[PDB]
Formats: sequence, C-alpha cells, structure tokens
Amino acid sequence: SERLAFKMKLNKGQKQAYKERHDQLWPELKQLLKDNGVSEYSIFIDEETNTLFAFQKVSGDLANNEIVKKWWDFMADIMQVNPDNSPVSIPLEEVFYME
Amino acid sequence: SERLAFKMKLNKGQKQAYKERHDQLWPELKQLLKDNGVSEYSIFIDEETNTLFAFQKVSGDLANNEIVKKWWDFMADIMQVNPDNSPVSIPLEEVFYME
Repeated sequence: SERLAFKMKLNKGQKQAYKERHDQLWPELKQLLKDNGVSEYSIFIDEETNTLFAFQKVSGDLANNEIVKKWWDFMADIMQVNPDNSPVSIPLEEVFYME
Repeated sequence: SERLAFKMKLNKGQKQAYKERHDQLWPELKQLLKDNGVSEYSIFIDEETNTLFAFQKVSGDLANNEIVKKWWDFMADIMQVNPDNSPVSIPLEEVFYME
C-alpha cells in the first residue's frame, strides 16, 4: 500500500558476489519479508558508483528478527555496514507517482 | 511486464520546483505514458546529492513525440540535460527481485 525506496552501498568490485548471494536468498528471509507485508522488492545497481537503489511495496519489527540479523552477518563483508552489520541505508523521498 | 530503473540529476536547490511541476504533470503526458505501456512510475529524490531515482513498469517511440519534447523543454532549466533538453539518464541494472 506504501512505496518505499532507499540507497545502500556495495564494496568496490563485489557486484558478482552480491548478485549470486541474492540469487540464493534464504527462503526463510523471503517468507519473513512476505509475512511482514513486503512485495515487489527490487534492488538495482549503479556499478560504477557502488550504489544500490532499492524499491519495495509495504502493506502495513524485522530489525530485531534473528534471521534478518543472520542475513546481515552473512552479507557484511561485501556491503557498507554499521557495527551491528545492518547495511547503511539512506531513505529516498517520493516526488512523483503515476499509477 | 518489465521493471526499469534509472538515475537522473536535478540542479542544486530545485527540489521544490521539480515537485511542483510534477504535481502539475500535463494530462497529455500521463496519457501518452499509459498508452505506451508505462505504469507504476515513481521518482524518488536523494536531495543532498541532487539525485533522482526512477522506477517504472513497462508492458511492451516516446523520445520522438512532440509532447515529450515539449516537457523536456519545460523542465530543462532545473534538470541536468543534453543539448536536445532530454534529461541525462543512467540506467540501473536489476540485481534482485522478490514478488
């Protein structure tokens, strides 16, 4: 019901690892995201700037979920992350929408 | 049927003008986009970097359309544009999708 977008940062040269790990995204994480109202979740890359742009829809607390935290730990070597291994994330404000 | 994303550049300090002009997007342009298979077209801003991230769905030649070109001309003072007034646009490759 709501559209959300955000920017993340990949470490230089890690597009391949990022893509392969996401091709093998744990089914537990996919189901948790769905159970929490997430759909149509896409992540796009600007490889030359090591930038990820994420878009998702949310239909109404994953940061405290054990599986999410395990995913952060698994990804922390190739992403720009905080001390708790969650990815740095910059929110992006919607300025236009046409259905 | 296809998801597309791309990055554009706004001139410094022009978020307000960009948003107001898009709130008043010409109905002719909305209809042309729909007629050409575009839906769920969102544009998000990272204001501190003057960056626009666009997402849209396309269900199967707008660059040569007179109304599109008029829109480019109308917007050219506040966007980073080419000599023909079309916005500079960097495509972003999808690296993850979960329906």
